[PDB]
Amino acid sequence: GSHMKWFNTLSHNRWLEQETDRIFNFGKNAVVPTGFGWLGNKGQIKEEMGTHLWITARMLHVYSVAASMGRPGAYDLVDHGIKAMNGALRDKKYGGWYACVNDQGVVDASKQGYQHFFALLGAASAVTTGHPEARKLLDYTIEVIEKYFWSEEEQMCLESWDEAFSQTEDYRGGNANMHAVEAFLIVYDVTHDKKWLDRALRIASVIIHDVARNGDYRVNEHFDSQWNPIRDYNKDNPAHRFRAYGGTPGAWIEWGRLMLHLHAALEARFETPPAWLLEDAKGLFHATIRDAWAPDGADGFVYSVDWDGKPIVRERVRWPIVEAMGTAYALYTLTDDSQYEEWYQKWWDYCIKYLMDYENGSWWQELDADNKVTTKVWDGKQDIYHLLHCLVIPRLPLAPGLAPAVAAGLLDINAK
Amino acid sequence: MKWFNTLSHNRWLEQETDRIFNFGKNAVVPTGFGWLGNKGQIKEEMGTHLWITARMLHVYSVAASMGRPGAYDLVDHGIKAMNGALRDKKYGGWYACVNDQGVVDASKQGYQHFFALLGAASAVTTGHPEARKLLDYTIEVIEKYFWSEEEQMCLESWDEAFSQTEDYRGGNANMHAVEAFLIVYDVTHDKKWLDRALRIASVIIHDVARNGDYRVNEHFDSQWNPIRDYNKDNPAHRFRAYGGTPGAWIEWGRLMLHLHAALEARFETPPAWLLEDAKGLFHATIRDAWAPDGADGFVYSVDWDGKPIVRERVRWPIVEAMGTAYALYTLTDDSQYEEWYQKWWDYCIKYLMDYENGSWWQELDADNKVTTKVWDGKQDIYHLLHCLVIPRLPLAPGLAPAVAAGLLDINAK
Amino acid sequence: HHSSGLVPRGSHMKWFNTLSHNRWLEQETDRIFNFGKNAVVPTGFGWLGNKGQIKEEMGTHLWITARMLHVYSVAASMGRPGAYDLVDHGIKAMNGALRDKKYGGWYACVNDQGVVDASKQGYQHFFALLGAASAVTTGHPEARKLLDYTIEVIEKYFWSEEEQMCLESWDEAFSQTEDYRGGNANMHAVEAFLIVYDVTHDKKWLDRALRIASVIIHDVARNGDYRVNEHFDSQWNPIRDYNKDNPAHRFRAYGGTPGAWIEWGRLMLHLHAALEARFETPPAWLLEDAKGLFHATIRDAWAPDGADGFVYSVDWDGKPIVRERVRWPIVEAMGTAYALYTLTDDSQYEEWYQKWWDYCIKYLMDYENGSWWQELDADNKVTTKVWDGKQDIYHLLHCLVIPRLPLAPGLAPAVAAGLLDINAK
Amino acid sequence: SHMKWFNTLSHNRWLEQETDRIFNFGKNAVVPTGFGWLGNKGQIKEEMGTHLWITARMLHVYSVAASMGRPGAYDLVDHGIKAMNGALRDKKYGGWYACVNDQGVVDASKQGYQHFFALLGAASAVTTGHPEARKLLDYTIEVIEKYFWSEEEQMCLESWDEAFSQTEDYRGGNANMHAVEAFLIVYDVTHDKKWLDRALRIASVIIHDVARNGDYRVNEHFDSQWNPIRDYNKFRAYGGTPGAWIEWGRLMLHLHAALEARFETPPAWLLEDAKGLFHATIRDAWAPDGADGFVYSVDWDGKPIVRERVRWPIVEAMGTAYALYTLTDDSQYEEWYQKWWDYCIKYLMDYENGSWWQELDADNKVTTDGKQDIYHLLHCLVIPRLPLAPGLAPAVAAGLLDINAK
Ligand SMILES: O=S(=O)(O)C[C@H]1O[C@](O)(CO)[C@@H](O)[C@@H]1O
Ligand SMILES: O=S(=O)(O)C[C@H]1O[C@](O)(CO)[C@@H](O)[C@@H]1O
Ligand SMILES: O=S(=O)(O)C[C@H]1O[C@](O)(CO)[C@@H](O)[C@@H]1O
Ligand SMILES: O=S(=O)(O)C[C@H]1O[C@](O)(CO)[C@@H](O)[C@@H]1O
Repeated sequence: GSHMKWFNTLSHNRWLEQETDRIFNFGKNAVVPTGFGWLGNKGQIKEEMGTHLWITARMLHVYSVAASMGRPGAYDLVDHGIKAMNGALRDKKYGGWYACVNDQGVVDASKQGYQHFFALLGAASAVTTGHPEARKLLDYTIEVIEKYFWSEEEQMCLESWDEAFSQTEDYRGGNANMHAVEAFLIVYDVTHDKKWLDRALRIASVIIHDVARNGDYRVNEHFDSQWNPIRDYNKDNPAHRFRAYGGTPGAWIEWGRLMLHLHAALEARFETPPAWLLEDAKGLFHATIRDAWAPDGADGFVYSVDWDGKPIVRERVRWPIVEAMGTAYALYTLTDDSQYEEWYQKWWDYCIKYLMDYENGSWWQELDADNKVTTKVWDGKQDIYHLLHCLVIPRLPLAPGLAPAVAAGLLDINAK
Repeated sequence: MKWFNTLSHNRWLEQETDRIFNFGKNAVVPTGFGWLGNKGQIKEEMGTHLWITARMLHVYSVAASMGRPGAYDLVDHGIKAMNGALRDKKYGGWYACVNDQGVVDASKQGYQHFFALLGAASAVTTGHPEARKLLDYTIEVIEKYFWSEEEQMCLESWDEAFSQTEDYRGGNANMHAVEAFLIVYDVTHDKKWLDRALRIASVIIHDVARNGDYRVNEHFDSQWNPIRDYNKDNPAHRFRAYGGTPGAWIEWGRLMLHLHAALEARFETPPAWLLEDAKGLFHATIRDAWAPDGADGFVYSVDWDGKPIVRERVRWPIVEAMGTAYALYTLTDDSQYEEWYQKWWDYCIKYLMDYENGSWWQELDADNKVTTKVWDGKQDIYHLLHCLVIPRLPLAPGLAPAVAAGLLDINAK
Repeated sequence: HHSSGLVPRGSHMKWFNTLSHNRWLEQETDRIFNFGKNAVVPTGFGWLGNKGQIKEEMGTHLWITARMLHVYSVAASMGRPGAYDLVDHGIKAMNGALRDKKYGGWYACVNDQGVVDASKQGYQHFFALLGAASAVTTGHPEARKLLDYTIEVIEKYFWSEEEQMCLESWDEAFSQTEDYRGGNANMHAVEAFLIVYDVTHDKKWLDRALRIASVIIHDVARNGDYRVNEHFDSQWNPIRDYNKDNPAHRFRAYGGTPGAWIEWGRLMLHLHAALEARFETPPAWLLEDAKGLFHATIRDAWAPDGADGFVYSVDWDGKPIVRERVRWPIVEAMGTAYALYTLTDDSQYEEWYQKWWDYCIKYLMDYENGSWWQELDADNKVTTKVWDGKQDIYHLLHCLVIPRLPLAPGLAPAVAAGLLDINAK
Repeated sequence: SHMKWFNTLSHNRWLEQETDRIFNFGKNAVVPTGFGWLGNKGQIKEEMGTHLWITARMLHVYSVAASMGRPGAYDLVDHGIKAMNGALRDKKYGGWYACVNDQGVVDASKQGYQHFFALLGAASAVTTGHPEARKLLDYTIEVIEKYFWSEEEQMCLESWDEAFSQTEDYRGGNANMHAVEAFLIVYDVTHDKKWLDRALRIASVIIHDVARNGDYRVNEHFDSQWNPIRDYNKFRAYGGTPGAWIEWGRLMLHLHAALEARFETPPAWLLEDAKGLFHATIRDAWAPDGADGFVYSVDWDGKPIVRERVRWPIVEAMGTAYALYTLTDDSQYEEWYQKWWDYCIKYLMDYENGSWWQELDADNKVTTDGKQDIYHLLHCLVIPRLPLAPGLAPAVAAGLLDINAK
């Protein structure tokens, strides 16, 4: 009919900032002596879940952004995060970080690559605040990543180890490798050591440009030690929180945004990006809508699909649509194609209608196939890190990345 | 009195910038850029110099990003010249000087090769389709012959065939290496270019200059020991003056503040000596070389006691001083730096700016009357961007990248 | 839609919507305004030569007088002292010696002694309409009365309700109309109607503009590979061979005039933008055909003969006939590049704009004698063949002012509404 | 429609570029004793010597140029301050000789109107922060308070002999008007309210009492008891100088704006009388004789006497149009400003020989002593780019150029 304009309007960006403050305030209750706890549906700590590395590292990242946004108390949460990464979570005998601890000791002693890449992101985002211990934490995290999680032999990321780093898992994961790309982008932004961007491009070339593109942009996540897909992985456990059977369309559209951050990093240094970053980001965006948007007679993104693109887990988890909104912004920024803003607007309307929770705080984690609140895949409201991708990313250029851009004063730079 | 970051001052700067861009256009010759005389006509006897051709490529890259019609054509002409008669097809790199008949000076001058690197890196910011290929080639030549991994410093020069390197190491060539490396960093975001820049500055400024009351030693032997008496018999050399060249001291200061700004832009604490030594160089330049002989202006050279030797006021030292005043003001907010900038602007319009014949005079005598002694014509406009465009831009990224990124007047109201 | 003639680029050099480029444009605009001021004569605006002197032998043309009224309306809204006096002079000339007191409308040409050419030229009357509508944006107290009069003349003699198209010309007495229908007159009708719409919001002006474009572009031009047919008989059938014996005509060249093709493109994008400004989805053929015209203009007329520049005319196979580089075609091309960039965000249109700007300063701009050359030979050296002097500055606002403004409302309205550099940083 | 110029960046860019043309013309006036008298080709007329009023005005002009970021301007401020501390300065009796040259004193008289320009020049120079400016202002204030501001009359005196032994048996609107102009800027660089109190008092006597009661025809010539001399001279034209009427209007609006800037309700008569003066100036002096332009003087019936179009009256009219527009938002004031700009480029501006003509005949053709002033031109070139408070030099120094423009 005509173009309703939200992107780069101060009116929309004011609404985003005020929702951002609501989300920052919800996450503050997660402070526990050993790091950040697991928030439930009323913003209370679920003490039985203990202190997870992935949640502690994500909150360190989140409050780095909040601190650069000039929020009192955020810097204290960054300081608390860095103390936790130097304290109870840190394995003093073998190095790196336990997956989960509590006041009594270690709950899960395993060394999870997924969670270590979030440690790297958290440390790199914390660097943007100039916290005096942030750069030392990043340098240590880099040594752990290069010793145990980045393989020079495979030129890809490993998945996990036992406590003692004696045996690595006979498995390679798209999820851990995707969050490696995310962390590497920010490590690049705070080092300009080229190898971080080279590693990110290489990971995307293998998982997206080779495997995903050849399967109609259905991202394969599960691989053996020779980087062959395991198509049947977790067939008996399809609703796994991190390793769902088949395809996780939320992850496809997230890969898209990350490859546009890579594209934008190359353009920021006056370098023509390879054409496949934008072509594949478009392919992933359109595949996500083709297979996973309202495929079953109601609005929303399903959690998982088979290799034919037919839904398996039909629950609407929060993070897939949040990532979709981030990618819509990134594609709009690089194409000026108004279809991407229309999707962003449609998804915002769905989010306030079904996911946003003004009564109990933050957003619901999970809805059923009719978009009614449920508990099946998940349990509580333990994450706010994804929400910055629909609340803060649309206020920033695509280079440098989220925490660096906010710290460089770039919030609303393109808005009038 | 407020000039820095005012649109009124920056409008005056842009209008003078257009006058300078217009003057340089007449330097176009088939083999690159010629040597302009005092009326902006080509001095054909000087032929086509690599340093002038590379500098004009840089200048018209900035002009093109400023939206000036014709500038991009000059960028195109510059890149063709760097792929044409100046390029040594047998041994690689570039001849120092050519003309329409062939090679005039076949030597491989590091000073001039670092300007080739700056020119190629600035040209990349225009997106000219051959710029990146020229930069990649220039990088290979620099890393093969001019950056020494053994010394972690820049060599000076070679014969045509790259068979023997000069038994000499130079502050001047190493300073213009730092200048080029900053822009290579801005168009690669490969930290090794900034690591090299920091290392060069640590040796020439933080070690030697600081220990001599910030009187920069420029002349070294192959083991990086100072030759204090170098060119005693030829004190007014255009590139290697006897003793200290205070214009170079204050220029080193600005370059170290660009390095500082690059490190802060990626959330890295710059070493404290970049700002401390930039201040030391700025104050030493004023102490020894500003009105040291009973009249305003910066002398060309001083002895190791800081007393003038060549008392002629060459154009580029005061232009560089004005750039450094801006950079120090930007990092300190100390209004003494703006006072110096304003005082130097008043001197420049009174004695150096030439509205009748175009551009600025290259050289004045000890009473600030136009002269010919050290120099001959108006062959440079590259230095003028440091007092005309730099004060309109942040210190990171560098000049050509910042203009191309839309940052002109970003801090002004 | 991709044309030959650009080397692909490694990064985006940004000029459009930069205050640095727009400052360069404004300073060139002031140089052009200053050149036109010497054209003031008692009966209107004279014909300026290569040194900015009046060529008195050419007398006072309606088309030049009406164009200068339009130009100084823009200058007046830009806050230039003296411009409003030239608008006042223009309106007095349109109410004085040029005006036919017996039959109405305006003589084509007068001088201090009387009428030189008494004919009633539609081409020139549509410039009278544009001039009056642009003058309205200044609020000159006689402008609205001049527009109302001009509208009456246009609706009586030049817009045909029967054909739903514009007629070409009449004798002095409006007794017989020319056995000819012209793309050129109809194109400048569209241009004028856009501005009449902007100062009336009487829908019929935009309806008439859309209708004219639907016939000359969407029907005839599109079916001939976007080679605009300009010459028609009274039944609107093409006369393909028109002026075969007089191929270098200043207004009615034999075959196709690619400058006019790319100009049609920009006008259709002003029409598109007028519809979007009132929250109405424009028909898709306005943008599709503007792209077709832009790419056809480059295909047939850009550097077809071993040197840069736009040739004046091509035959129906796209073979150049008049190879001289006249000023206005590349100026219009630059305007259309801006309009297409604004609606597509396709950087190929900015690259063409930048390439054409580089050509203009190299070969057309005349800093020594003033303004720009009117005409170059096939090697881009100054010549005299099609034209004679520097009688026009109206086209130059399309590459100097249009790139500083939104596409709606039109040129004079947008400047008067404070929109200069609204999108620039 | 309204054609919009005021507060548009497009118009203000045209104004700044003309301002630079005017700054460049004045630079040739530098002589060792101060600022010389420029002729019609921008050459020094050496026979005219160094006038106090011209030297003080150029000090003011290059203070504005220096705050505008023009290289060379600050050197001219420094030169101006040195001239006010050198040969112009009476070392024996204090204040400044009216005219000197390289050899010595040409006119030793102590002219009030020229001393108030010395005060304006010193106050404008203070806004540059030149280290000798404040000392020059403090000295100038002492001379003004000793000899030119009368605590007894609460008005300004006109002139004295060299030795300050006898004051002239005359009181003038012109000296008192330029006192108001200087006092406004002294207020802006001291925030001592007494300068604004004195300005309001001067205006209350010359405008609110006498001018208002005579249909806003300002009486300029008074005896020592401040009674009008209507017949005087059957700088001191017989009858009314309408240029001065409209100038008084702008100055009272600067006074109004200074009071509003410190949250003080200005008396209603400042705006009412500025409007009265503006409309009286149009009524009697705009195109009163069959051709465009402002005549120089009129009789007490408002009929022209001296029909020459001098440059400064229309320049001041343009300043007042801006000030009235700023306080009323009445577009009639912008229409007058636009009409006067069109007249100025057509008849006064001289692109061939530089600057503007000083004087035209009754048919607006140039007529027959040079182009010795550029100070008035800032009132139509810079004032329309600034708020009405603080005043011209302070506002530019505070970064307020184009603050209201888009
Ligand atoms: O954010 S949570 O929803 O609590 C955890 C999810 O983050 C992802 O890696 C998405 O990229 C999922 O695999 C996790 O379940
Ligand atoms: O620019 S010129 O004056 O032509 C040359 C000077 O540039 C410098 O390297 C300064 O950075 C001098 O040594 C050259 O003479
Ligand atoms: O502007 S001029 O070159 O003098 C006249 C041209 O304008 C056109 O109508 C193009 O739109 C041509 O037909 C005229 O020759
Ligand atoms: O500026 S000049 O025209 O040279 C001098 C005039 O200034 C006034 O004081 C106007 O306010 C007049 O009395 C002078 O003649």
